[PDB]
This record gives sequence, C-alpha cells and structure tokens, in this order.
Amino acid sequence: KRIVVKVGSHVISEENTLSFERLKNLVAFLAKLMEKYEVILVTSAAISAGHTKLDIDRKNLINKQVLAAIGQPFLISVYNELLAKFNKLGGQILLTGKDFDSRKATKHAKNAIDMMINLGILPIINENDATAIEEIVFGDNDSLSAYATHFFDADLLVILSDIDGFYDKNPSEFSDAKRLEKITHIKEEWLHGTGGIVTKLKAAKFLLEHNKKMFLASGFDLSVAKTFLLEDKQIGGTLFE
Amino acid sequence: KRIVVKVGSHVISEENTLSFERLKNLVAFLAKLMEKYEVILVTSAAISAGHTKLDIDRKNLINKQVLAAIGQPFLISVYNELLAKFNKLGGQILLTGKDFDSRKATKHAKNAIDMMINLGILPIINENDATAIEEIVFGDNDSLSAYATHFFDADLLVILSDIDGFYDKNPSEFSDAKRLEKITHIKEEWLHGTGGIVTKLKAAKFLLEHNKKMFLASGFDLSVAKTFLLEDKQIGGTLFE
Ligand SMILES: Nc1ncnc2c1ncn2[C@@H]1O[C@H](COP(=O)(O)OP(=O)(O)O)[C@@H](O)[C@H]1O
Ligand SMILES: Nc1ncnc2c1ncn2[C@@H]1O[C@H](COP(=O)(O)OP(=O)(O)O)[C@@H](O)[C@H]1O
Repeated sequence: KRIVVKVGSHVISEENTLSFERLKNLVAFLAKLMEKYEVILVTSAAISAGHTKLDIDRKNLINKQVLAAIGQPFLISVYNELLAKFNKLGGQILLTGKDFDSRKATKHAKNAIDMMINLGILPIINENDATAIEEIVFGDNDSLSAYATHFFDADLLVILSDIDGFYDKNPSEFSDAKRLEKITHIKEEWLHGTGGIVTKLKAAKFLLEHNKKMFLASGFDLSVAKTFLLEDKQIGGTLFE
Repeated sequence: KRIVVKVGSHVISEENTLSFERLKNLVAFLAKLMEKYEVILVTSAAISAGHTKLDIDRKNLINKQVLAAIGQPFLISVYNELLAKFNKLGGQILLTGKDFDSRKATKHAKNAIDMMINLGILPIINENDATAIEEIVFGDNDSLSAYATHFFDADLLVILSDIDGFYDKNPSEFSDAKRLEKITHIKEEWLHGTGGIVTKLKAAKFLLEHNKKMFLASGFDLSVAKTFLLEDKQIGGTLFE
C-alpha cells in the first residue's frame, strides 16, 4: 500500500513565518507512516518560505513565482533537517499538470520516485512554479496530488488541510453543518486563492474516476489522520471512495 | 546586457565532495559580474552534491536521478550560503529541453527570471532530472545553457570548463595543438559523459544561428573569463560570434 500525503500552505505556515511546531508534528507523523506504507509527500508553502527571505507582496503572480524559486530549496532543507531526527532523507521532485500528460516525463518521474521509495527516501513533490502557475493561482496542489496518486500507482490520497472534513454546508458559517463521513459521488453542482473545498472535490472526482480513494482531514490536529492511517478507524474527516 | 554563465560538474566537484573553494571563487566572480551585467547561472553537480549524502552507485541512470533529487536542493543551499557573503539570494529554476519547445512554459520561466534579475536575485538553473535525463546522460547542461541564453534574451553564454578554450585539434592528445581564438562558423565536420568538445560546439552552432555569442573558458582558473568580462579583453579562451 502506497499513499500520497498532501499538505497545504496554511498547515505548515503562519502568515509571516513557517510553522515549525506543525512541520515537526507532520514529519514525525510521516516517519511513522513510512514504517507502515510507501509514502509520497506533496508539499506547498514554497512561497511562504521564500517570503521569509524576501519581503515582497504576494498578490502579483510573478512575485509568487519568484518567492517560490527562492523558497522551494529552503523548504526542502527544513524538511531534511527535521527528517534527520528519524534518520531519513527527502528528495525534491518538481512537477506540473502538463508533465502528467507526457508518458516520457511521467515515466522518468516514476522511476526516480519508485527508487527513492525502495531506498527509504521520502519523495517531496511540489509544482514547478517556473514553468507552470496553475496551482499558484488556484488549488494549492490539490489537483497535482491527485494526478500523483494515480500516475505513481498509489492507493490513497490524504489531504491534510485547515478544513477537517466535507460538510453538508459551510461549517465556518453554519454551526449546525453536519460532516459527511463517506462520499461515493461528486455532484457537478458542487464544482483566486488556495482553492477551498471545490479543488478538494475536483481532486476527489478525478480519483473516484480512476478507482482510487481520498481522505480529507485536519493538518492542525493530526489525531483523525493518525487513527485512520495507523489504527484503521475513521473518527473524523471525509473518505471519498 | 545579459549573460548566462554555465559551470560544468568538473569545475565545482572533486572526487567524493563538492569543491567548496572553486564554488566560493565562482560566487565572488558572479557578484562582480552582477555589478556590470544581468546574470543567469546554469549549474551542474546536483549528482555530486547528492552522492555526498547518499552512497549509491553513480553509474546507473535512475540512481543519478535520485542523487540529483537529494543533491539539487542541497547544492542550492550551498550557493545561498556563499551568496550571503554579498547579501545576495539565489532562486532555483529547473528546466528541460522540452520546456523550451513550449511557448507557455518558457514564457512563465522568463517572467520569473526577468523579475528575479530586476530584484537582484540570481537565477540558478539546472535540468529537471525528475522529468528529463538528456543532460545527465550526455552534455552536462551545455545545450540547456544555450537554450536559456537564447530564450531568456541574453547576448552571451560563458561556458566554464576543464579546458581553457577550443583548439584546432585535441589538446589532450597533441602537444602542438593550437587554440582558436575566434570562431565564426561551426564546421559540420566537427559535429557517455560530460559531452566533450562536441556538445560545446553544438551549443555554439545553436547560438550563432540565433545571432548570439559564446565564450569557452577555464572554470579552474577564472583569469581569462574575468579579464574578458570585466576588462573587455581576450587573453585566452575561444569566442564564438
Ligand atoms: N461544504 C464544505 N465543507 C467543508 N468546508 C467548506 C465547505 N464549504 C466551504 N468550506 C470552507 O472552505 C474554506 C477554504 O478551504 P482552504 O483554506 O482552501 O483549505 P486548504 O487551505 O487546505 O486548501 C474552509 O475554511 C472551509 O470552511
Ligand atoms: N578541439 C578541441 N578543443 C578543446 N577540447 C577538446 C577538443 N577535442 C577534444 N577535446 C577534449 O574535450 C574536453 C572538454 O570537454 P569536457 O571534459 O566535457 O569539459 P567540461 O569540463 O566543461 O565538462 C577537453 O578537456 C579535451 O580533452
């Protein structure tokens, strides 16, 4: 069983810094996951990381690309210092949605990833923000992680988010919103920023169409994600299957 | 006036370590060039950098991709530590030859690069070894650096190398080999590893055909390159124009 874990920007960053508390917790979780599964990490937050090195505004798209260029290698260095605690290494992979249309590009990427996994190295994927901007504009890697799950032959995508699950209505607006534990179909009526719930549901529709699964849970408190993946009991979050 | 400096793996590597000395020398040189020019760096040695962290056999191709994934971000952090001496930052760009065929990918890349240069950030380009292997197999970024030069609107590509220039015959094999100081045409008759002189000549042919220039010079002794670029005077190397 191979899983893809996707962590959004908010999960690993505050507005002016990286969240070392949350990164530490995530990395300890990934180290444990790696004993039980083959694990691929899809990370965001290169822009946050770059912003710690260069204080320019994030609204302009081209500014975001520059910040990502500066931030990406530093973000990887942070993951590597934290992984060192568990005697693990992380390898950087940059991909775009268009790479996934290419048999050749996908095959080369899968070769590297498969071998990393074989050596117990953690593959860490992010968008190539030099050549593509889709995930910077809208989605924050939700789609990229879904494509990775299918094309690298993983069984499950786990999205760790500031959203703890999918509800019958917006849970931040409506205190009576009820959590949907299981979704087997994504309604078209359900479908610029991080992407919100819509990019999460679009990723799920892609995965459902390729007979794969998605689990949506909190990256702020890892209890639900931990119990699902390590205790095989669902006590929160939404499973799409 | 904009230039690409390409540094090969030999020039910044030793047998089982990075050449920190020659990197330091390179960065000091780049810091002075930035006073006079818009500068783009194309670097190799992600594989050497990775072998420093992971002891697997460098001769296998998929191993090289893995070593590059680990090494690339570490290599960038070493550039950054050296650039901090001049209060400079580097930003990572990963490209492939195939990216250069797409107008959209190249455009997104140039947008980021142009802005980095405006802001004073050094763009540091390498091949994306997840999705392409061409330069790993044969050429060591000669061709990628030629494409970068043309498509990001630089006037001159400087290749820094083992060899101090292009010669009328192989200077390793012949004591009377004469160095050709200026070259106006690439004879088709002149046309796996780092590539030898031929990938350098293919690069020059590409650039002459696009009304651009190339300077082949030593990366071990920077005097010829420094004098050529900072003192507009050729005392060595080969100029292609
Ligand atoms: N039906 C719904 N179920 C869950 N969350 C929803 C729903 N409708 C709206 N939201 C809201 O979407 C918001 C944006 O999510 P977002 O911040 O993009 O997640 P991430 O940062 O992990 O991408 C959340 O604050 C959430 O409250
Ligand atoms: N006509 C020539 N001019 C210069 N070098 C040549 C020529 N023919 C063969 N060579 C060989 O090719 C080498 C340059 O290629 P390479 O070792 O790949 O350089 P780099 O260190 O830049 O990767 C030279 O050191 C030389 O031994």
